[PDB]
Amino acid sequence: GRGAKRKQQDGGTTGTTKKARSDPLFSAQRLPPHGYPLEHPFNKDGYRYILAEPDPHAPDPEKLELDCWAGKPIPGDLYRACLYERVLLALHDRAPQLKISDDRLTVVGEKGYSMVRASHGVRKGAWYFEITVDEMPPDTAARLGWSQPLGNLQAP
DNA sequence: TCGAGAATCCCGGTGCCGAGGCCGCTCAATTGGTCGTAGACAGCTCTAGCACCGCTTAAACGCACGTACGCGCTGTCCCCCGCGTTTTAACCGCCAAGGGGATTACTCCCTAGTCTCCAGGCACGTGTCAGATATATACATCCGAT
Repeated sequence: GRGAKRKQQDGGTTGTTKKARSDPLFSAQRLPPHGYPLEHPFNKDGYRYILAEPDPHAPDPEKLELDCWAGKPIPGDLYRACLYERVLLALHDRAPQLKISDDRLTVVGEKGYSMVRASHGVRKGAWYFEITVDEMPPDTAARLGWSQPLGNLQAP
């Protein structure tokens, strides 16, 4: 009856394993260390993992004690890790090697190549915006421009 | 080859007394001469470790072998320990004291040092016997016979 936790820890057989790998310097995210609005950019380019907008699930996996998420999930009212009005870049489709401020204004890269994408599309209207390059040390490429989510977040 | 339970590591999260650094106030470490001297240089004397060889034999060399036991294996059985319990004084922190350990001051007396002469203990002969050396023997022991 205690094998369910081991199955959940090893990885199970539900597709991708339950053992995250984001080994570059990942910061500016994953603030609340509990079951709340969270995010995990993954090593594998193209993995977006988020917990905001929660959901219940079916209880009683292996006739253990009744889980609290049976029909009445626990509530949550705290920090949510995203932005609505105009996403300053993003917090979901990113690489786990980018350092951003708490207010999400500055972007600091890794020892190697890195990028940040956004989460807002443009179809009509004026979007005359700016990227103020605070500083650029030698051997630090600073190419900027629009791209697509299909783009590999670590590819040049 | 795989779980349940059981432990340890670490992330906070917080409160506290020990290493630290500054100020103030000493006491012994230099500096410079000064004075006596211990050892360094060169010479000469003597004596023995070394190179050398001769001849003799006690002992090392190496084979032969027959068995004593070191070792692997078995079985055995018994008691050390881990788990649990009840049981209790080491440890903590608090009191109070008197006594004696460390410090001050002092007078006094034991001793380093000098000078003094004489006597006894090591270098050096010299006579002499205690025990090693080789011979013959009663005896206790390993081995072999029953």
